Amino acid sequence: DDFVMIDFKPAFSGSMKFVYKEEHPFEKRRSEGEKIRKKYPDRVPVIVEKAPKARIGDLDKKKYLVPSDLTVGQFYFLIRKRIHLRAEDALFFFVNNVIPPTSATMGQLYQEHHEEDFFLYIAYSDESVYGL
Repeated sequence: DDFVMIDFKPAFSGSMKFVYKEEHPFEKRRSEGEKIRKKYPDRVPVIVEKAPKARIGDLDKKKYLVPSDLTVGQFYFLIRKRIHLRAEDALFFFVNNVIPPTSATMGQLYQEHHEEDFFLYIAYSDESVYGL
């Protein structure tokens, strides 16, 4: 009866390339993701990498186990400190090529955007457009 109301996404959404995915075979990632979801069900596994062409410090660690109820805004706050951003430095996240809502929880993002390996992938940048 009723129509499913589909939300619009830009044409380039889902075009996120990650070095992590190139360096770790899919089935190893997927096996790990399944296991870590069972081991820590109140956390979500997240890969965080610099966006292509970003001009910003690199993280020493890419793999994060994040409480599901942590907001995107709180994750910004933590990441800024890990790379010693200055007060005037910008930081943007992208999930599937789109800046996620600052008020979303990481668990909400995970539900909507996790990949088939059971990981959520977040790119970060000094720029507000992914890969610019």
